[PDB]
Amino acid sequence: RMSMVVSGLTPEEFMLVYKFARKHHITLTNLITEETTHVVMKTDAEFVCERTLKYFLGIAGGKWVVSYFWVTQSIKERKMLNEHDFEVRGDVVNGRNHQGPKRARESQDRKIFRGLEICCYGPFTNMPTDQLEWMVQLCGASVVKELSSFTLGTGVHPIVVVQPDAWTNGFHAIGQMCEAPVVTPEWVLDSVALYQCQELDTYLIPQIP
Ligand code: NI
Repeated sequence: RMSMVVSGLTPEEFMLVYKFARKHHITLTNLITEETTHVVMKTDAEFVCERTLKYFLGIAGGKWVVSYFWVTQSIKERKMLNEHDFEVRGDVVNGRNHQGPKRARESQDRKIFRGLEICCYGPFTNMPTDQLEWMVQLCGASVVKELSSFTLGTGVHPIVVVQPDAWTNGFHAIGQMCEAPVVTPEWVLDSVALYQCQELDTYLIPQIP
């Protein structure tokens, strides 16, 4: 009916959130799933959090993404306060005032990656490939697993995502094996924090033609 996960807390802080749940009758899980309604981030006084995977998947899902002060307040006042009044404004990498989760929460009709074909190519450390894929799918994109498996005809646009630093002979040769733009994960990541497709320009990768 209403389910939660948390990111960046401490055993103590978690203890607190459990209390919250216990009282207000909220479900609590370790893993974030389609069902998870809420994601609670540790933040600074101005509601800036670290960029965590739960952060990202949270936004992708359009779920509620609130600062930890949501909790301590609803405790400090024996009442569940307004999700709205505690949301997350930004994060350490993308700026402290970019108000992402709000959009996504209110942009579920027009998802940024509506009508895309995305292939997360090669090894992904930092993040399980399939979690990334899940992420973009949540944003309307369609996942492809094989470079050779991109659809044809226009209207649809294909994109390749690689984590360059994760390899050990040529990941610049990609433009050869297919006719797609190549970018680093950061494209996606920012596209998701901000909830707005980004200038691949900044993310493109040199293809050995
Ligand atoms: Ni076009």
